[PDB]
Amino acid sequence: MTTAIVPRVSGGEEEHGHLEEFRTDPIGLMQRVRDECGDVGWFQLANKHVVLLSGAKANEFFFRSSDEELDQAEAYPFMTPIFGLNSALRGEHMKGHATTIEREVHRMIENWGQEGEIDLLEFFAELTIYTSTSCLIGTKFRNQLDSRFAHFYHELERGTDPLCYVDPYLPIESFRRRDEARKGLVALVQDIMHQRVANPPTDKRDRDMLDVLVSITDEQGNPRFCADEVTGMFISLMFAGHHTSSGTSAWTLIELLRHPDAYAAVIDELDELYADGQPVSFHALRQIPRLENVLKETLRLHPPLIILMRVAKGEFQVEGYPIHEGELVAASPAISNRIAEDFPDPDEFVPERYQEPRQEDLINRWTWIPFGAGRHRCVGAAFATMQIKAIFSVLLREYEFEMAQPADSYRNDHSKMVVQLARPARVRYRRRK
Ligand code: HEM
Repeated sequence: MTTAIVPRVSGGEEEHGHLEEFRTDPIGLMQRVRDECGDVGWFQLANKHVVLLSGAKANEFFFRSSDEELDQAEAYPFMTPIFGLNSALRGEHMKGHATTIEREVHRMIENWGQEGEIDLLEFFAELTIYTSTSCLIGTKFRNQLDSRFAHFYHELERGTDPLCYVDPYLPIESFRRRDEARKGLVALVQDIMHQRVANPPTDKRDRDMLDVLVSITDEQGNPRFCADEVTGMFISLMFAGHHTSSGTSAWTLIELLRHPDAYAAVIDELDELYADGQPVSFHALRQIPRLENVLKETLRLHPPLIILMRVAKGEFQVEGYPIHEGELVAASPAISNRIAEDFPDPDEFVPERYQEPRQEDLINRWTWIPFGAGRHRCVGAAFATMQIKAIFSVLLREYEFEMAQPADSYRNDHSKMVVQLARPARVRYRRRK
């Protein structure tokens, strides 16, 4: 009667609590937490006690917390088996990156020809393997990669089943495949490193991050870094960028196809913009208003990170409720982005939301959170937005697209903590005049 108890959401009668619901319909679970509990409720993942926050006030507490109060890395048990930016994300690099991104889109569609069909999952996942490695690690390194790298990295992402809260090394097939894939990536990187040590650049202009790394010496004069550590570093350099860009690119195309008036306006704007003959490295770095608002609304409806988790490293209070040391704390862009009082008609695709009168992203900084907020904002948000603009500047000016299945049949796979499209998700293309 003196101290409150955070209410537990219904369900979760199994021995690991709500874990099984969390690996089938996590968004429905979080929606129930909101509906039954309000701004502060909790659900159970194995032995973990997840305090789910929602609404502007609780979200603000989350996003203002320090890295030392609410610990990010400890909330994600798959990070250890997977793993083992003054660099790429300086604005001075964006123009060069846009050029790289255009080039990779060109390479992906080189052999498309006049007409055909693609699987959205494969297409955007592979494309963003190459954009991510080239922009975030270097073009010299990406040039020494092939599809074997793409497919191993994919299996890493598929190694994120929430069963990792029982045990990140549970003897299940997707975890075995994950760990084998990490070994395969170490082997690819090891061969590349062998070739780099054999051929150190004689011109410092030819050195990339890997050349520097393999040159580093320890106190006995021996290589400080082995292939395992290098692989882990490179995985971590691109892990925040790949699945998010892949999913967001796919859903941007899907929402364009579900809304052909928005598709038409975006195309008309792109054709008129690029009629000045300036290249993608120019336009992708300046305003493309209708495409930008389509992207903002795609992010609102389909945020690639549906939950953001932390481990409490102390006792806290939020809206009169305690959070105890060791409990997990979470915010949910999936739920937050659709709060009706902030986003009228929240389930509807309305890119006008972001135009001057409404500006629903800017005036709801604690509930419009596809990129996070406060002290935990996506550091690659500008790179991610530029990349989408460059990708669709190429794709939509050179090809036109059509759904190959009903509009309502595109859906996400939530079986893993990394979100990706569910099958089927296919689209037709035809080359433009
Ligand atoms: C494509 C759309 C993207 C979205 C919606 C997105 C979303 C987010 C979110 C919500 C966070 C906060 C995570 C948390 O505090 O728990 C975050 C953090 C971060 N993001 Fe992104 N992201 C995207 C793409 C990218 C890209 C392309 C990169 C790198 C080039 C990147 C790099 C990072 C980094 C470095 C952090 C902070 C460290 C971390 O939390 O891992 N993101 N992002």
